[PDB]
Amino acid sequence: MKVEEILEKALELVIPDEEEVRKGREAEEELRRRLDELGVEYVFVGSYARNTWLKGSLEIDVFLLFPEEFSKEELRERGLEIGKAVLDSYEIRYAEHPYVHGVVKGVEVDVVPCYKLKEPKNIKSAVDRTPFHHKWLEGRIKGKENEVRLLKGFLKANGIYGAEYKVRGFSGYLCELLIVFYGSFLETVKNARRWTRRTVIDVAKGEVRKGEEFFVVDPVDEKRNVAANLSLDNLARFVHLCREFMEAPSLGFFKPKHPLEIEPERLRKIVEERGTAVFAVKFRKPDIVDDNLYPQLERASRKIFEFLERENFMPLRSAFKASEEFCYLLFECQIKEISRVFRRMGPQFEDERNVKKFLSRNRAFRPFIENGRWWAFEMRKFTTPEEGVRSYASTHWHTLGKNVGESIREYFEIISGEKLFKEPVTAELCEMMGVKD
RNA sequence: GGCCCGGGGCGGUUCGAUUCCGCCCUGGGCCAAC
Repeated sequence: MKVEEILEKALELVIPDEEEVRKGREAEEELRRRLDELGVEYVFVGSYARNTWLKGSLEIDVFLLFPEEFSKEELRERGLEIGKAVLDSYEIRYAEHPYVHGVVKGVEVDVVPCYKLKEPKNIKSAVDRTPFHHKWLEGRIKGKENEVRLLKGFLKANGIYGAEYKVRGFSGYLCELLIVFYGSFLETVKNARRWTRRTVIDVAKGEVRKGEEFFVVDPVDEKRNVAANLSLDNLARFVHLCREFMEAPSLGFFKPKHPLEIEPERLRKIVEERGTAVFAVKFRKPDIVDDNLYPQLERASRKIFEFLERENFMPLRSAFKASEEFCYLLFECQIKEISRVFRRMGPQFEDERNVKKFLSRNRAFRPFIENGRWWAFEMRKFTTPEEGVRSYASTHWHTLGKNVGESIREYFEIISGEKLFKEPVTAELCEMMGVKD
């Protein structure tokens, strides 16, 4: 029941079984013939090429090497022609530039056009850097592929594995550079417990130093940070997770946690006990990709959250959730209702000019002096958090992200009470309020 | 699309705004996309 014991059992959840490996070998085999029959210059990259793909995530990456001189237009057109001819079923995908996705003998395949270059300089898109990334990795990761899978499964089970915006976690590539550096999953974990928000891991120089931010320098390009999109809080959760695993190893660290759904009745009671204002802003999800949507959701929550704090509603935390249908921005505040009156600081008494202007304003209550300066009693246009956001969101829609903002400008409502407990947000709310059990 | 740094114009709020809330032009850096 010590680390060694647990990892043996974990490998079973991360390493693909013969029937999954075989399924892939057969797709690769068949895909190679289709490509060779056309005399196409390609290279298999990704975790499939390096047998480091996590169980249940089999997907073959085929990058087509195109002459340096070609125009981006050719790469896409000839690439679209090739993927079309070699796949059982195809579908155009769009990244920095479009490529093709499809299936071959039952397995997911990406046919990506890229430039064939020597020396990282002259990379025109991220996809061009990939070949170099693969080259640097194949000779060094060999032999440690299951250590990579253990790390992938760990991060996945704990909701931090992708590097895309919906996760802001540790990309696959980052995982492999980590194993090449520490040597194994256990060593990465042990040392990770010592990581700070200032850590810098330079793989090429086999060094660790103090920087201005968490920075894992790319072996193929010193100016690039592989963990660039690893959020500060996700970094923190990881570090904390390593301390815990080492303090009490468990196979649970590799098993996805159950949704743990709660009955809305119990949620209602908890919000009651808390005495806070819990509400959400609902609008229609713009028809855009997660990579453009989630950052907008993050911006939206933040701007409204900031409106809540300078307006004295004492917000505790915010959250958000997207469905096929709608989007929700969640909030919990300490103040359900504030007075209409509030004090406004005015000029110091010896300032005859401004004092005169400050008193020239007609107010309902008459200003006073306190500690050498004038203060005025003012009245608010709103006295509840919900009342405030309905105002803010109605006039500041344009600052809530291009798309999300435009969607809220055309429609939005603030839900609270029993009506909120009935939305597909009970999970986000429990995580927001720490609801344990 | 989001984040960072910088320019040129405005609106609102305020006794007082480069300084708070925002809107248009605009230069460069970076991130996700395998």
